[PDB]
Amino acid sequence: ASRGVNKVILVGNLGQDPEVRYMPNGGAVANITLATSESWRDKATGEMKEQTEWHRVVLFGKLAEVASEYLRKGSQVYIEGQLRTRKWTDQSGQDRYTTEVVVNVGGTMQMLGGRQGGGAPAGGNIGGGQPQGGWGQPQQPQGG
Amino acid sequence: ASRGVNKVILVGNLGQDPEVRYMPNGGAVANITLATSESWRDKATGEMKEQTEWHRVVLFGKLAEVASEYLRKGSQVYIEGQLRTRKWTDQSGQDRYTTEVVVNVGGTMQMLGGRQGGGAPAGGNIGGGQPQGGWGQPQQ
Amino acid sequence: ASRGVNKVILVGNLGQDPEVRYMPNGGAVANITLATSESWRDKATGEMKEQTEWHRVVLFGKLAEVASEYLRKGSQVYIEGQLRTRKWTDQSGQDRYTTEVVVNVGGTMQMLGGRQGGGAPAGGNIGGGQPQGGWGQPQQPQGG
Amino acid sequence: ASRGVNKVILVGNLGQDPEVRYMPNGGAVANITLATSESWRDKATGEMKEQTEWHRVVLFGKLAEVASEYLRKGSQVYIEGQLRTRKWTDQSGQDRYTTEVVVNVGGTMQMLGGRQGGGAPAGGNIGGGQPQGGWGQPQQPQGGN
Repeated sequence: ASRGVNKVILVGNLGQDPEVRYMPNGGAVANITLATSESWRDKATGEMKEQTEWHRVVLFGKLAEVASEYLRKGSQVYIEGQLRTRKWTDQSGQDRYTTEVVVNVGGTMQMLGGRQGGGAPAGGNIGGGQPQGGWGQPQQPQGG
Repeated sequence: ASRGVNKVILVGNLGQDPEVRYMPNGGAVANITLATSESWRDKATGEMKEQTEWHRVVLFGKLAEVASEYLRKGSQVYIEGQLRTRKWTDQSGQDRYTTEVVVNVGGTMQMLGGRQGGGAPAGGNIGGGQPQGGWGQPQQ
Repeated sequence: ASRGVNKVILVGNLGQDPEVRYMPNGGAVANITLATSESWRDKATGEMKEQTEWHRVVLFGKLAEVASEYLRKGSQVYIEGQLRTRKWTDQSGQDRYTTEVVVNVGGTMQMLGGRQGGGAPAGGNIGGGQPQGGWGQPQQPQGG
Repeated sequence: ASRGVNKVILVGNLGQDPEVRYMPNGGAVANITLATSESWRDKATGEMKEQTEWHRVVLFGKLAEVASEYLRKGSQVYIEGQLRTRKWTDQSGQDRYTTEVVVNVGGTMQMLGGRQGGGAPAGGNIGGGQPQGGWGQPQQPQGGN
């Protein structure tokens, strides 16, 4: 199996506001930044040192939409995506940018306090109802 | 709630030999490279496409020493680490590198590897095998 | 190779207050009940539906200590542990108990902030989960 | 929030063949057993110890079919599912089973392998030269013929 597993689990706070960008052709796309912290008391004559990691997280589809309307700086989110390193030339110099992508297998949930609203957090993809209560149709799958 | 969780879980193959490097203090470090990939079929863009991500993964201490002597090009491995973005200066201007760090509460496990085996059966391999006929070859 | 990977990740809230106990033989122990749920629209009838899962989590040492002095009913927590199925005779009938154990490698983290004592959400308890009861249960502790 | 996260990640060997079974209403279903282990370098009277866990995994849909056709006892797999405790009763007194359910967001991947797999140690290679079509899209120091 050359495929393998590429998973990133994050729980952190948006160190800044969500940058949403709609694309009437491919869909919307939000870019947020999450910080994770580590505290250890030590080193010289100092009281507990801190070190925070900032993570570039890119949301697609409905997740980027949900984000945009309900997420703001300071929000606490749980994120499940995969790593993506992309190349680009800043002018003549080749550069690489690593980010955490939230595709269809991944997800995001608003933490902090209080849940969402009507059937959320979610994201149209897999599911449905397919009520089976007509004059027949007892054969084929109930769908869903 | 201000510390969050930073966890990377990876299963993939090394694309090189465990480049181990000791740093003036004792403990050693192994900079390994792992690959994971996704294969998309479709046709709108062609026939069958495939993206393969290359992860920069760093090991420290025992796990580094383990990796060097056991892990090789092709070795499949499981990893639990955290994401670290570090700054270095080649031609100045500053370059940022995101690596998968496997430190203390992180871990790496060898698949189909590890060697040495797992101790032994507290009821077999005493000197030959099991009763009835002979030392039952079928052990798997 | 042989060991394998046994990992569980959970995010949810306590359905009750923590159940601790100290015993000079390994420190402390704590029992927690977490609920995870799934919003269920269900329009075939018009009204919403639910389905919450209850997970038995056991914390040890520091985390057990921390849990008692900080964790309270309704508290939202993040748990990383492993599965352990233990056997026991309840007085003739042999039973099995699968729970979520947080050992050294595992972890626990509170998803709120600097709140006095513990933290009990003045939200409530939505219906739609726990398709069973729980009065006069077996178990085989008795001690401390 | 109410929802929460119910995720289980497993890497182990099948303890037996994938006991698969179809059914009218529900599509394909398949029950499998998975083992994982952990041993401490301690010692009591000589050696160390061993404590393997057996997990009850449930697969649905195409996954259960794949398990049946290609999964074998001893096969090493990676699993991602959610924990589900189901109540039941075959005699009385009610029984509660906790299992690993693999579905939608879940996934299952066959592990195993071999080793490096040298390019051309001793097998032969034929299929176009090397200069034409090397490295990335742009040129940059590379033979082009």
